[PDB]
Amino acid sequence: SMSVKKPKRDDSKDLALCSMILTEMETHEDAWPFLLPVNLKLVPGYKKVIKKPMDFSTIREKLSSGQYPNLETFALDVRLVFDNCETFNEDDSDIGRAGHNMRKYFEKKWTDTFK
Repeated sequence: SMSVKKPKRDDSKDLALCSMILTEMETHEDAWPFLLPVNLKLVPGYKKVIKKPMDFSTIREKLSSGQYPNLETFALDVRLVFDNCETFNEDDSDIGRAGHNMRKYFEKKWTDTFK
């Protein structure tokens, strides 16, 4: 509350560390469905159904331009990529499997880097 603060967690490396995680997601072999924004002209249903499209390239641009106020808003966008994927893709599809794999991969890196 006012004039009553928990001890200050060192957040000075978060930016660099989120960039590293994101590089690791970018270079994973199952990243291909997620690297670029879904083409809303060419994929029927996507525009209407997915209210907040997100992709790795869009996260990278936001990250690089100081549009994440903190590491939680970064994790929310990453998770959004996978939540969108689950919304639109059957579990038993290449893309559906890709999303589950990437989510797992991300969640481990996140925990190992920050928790």
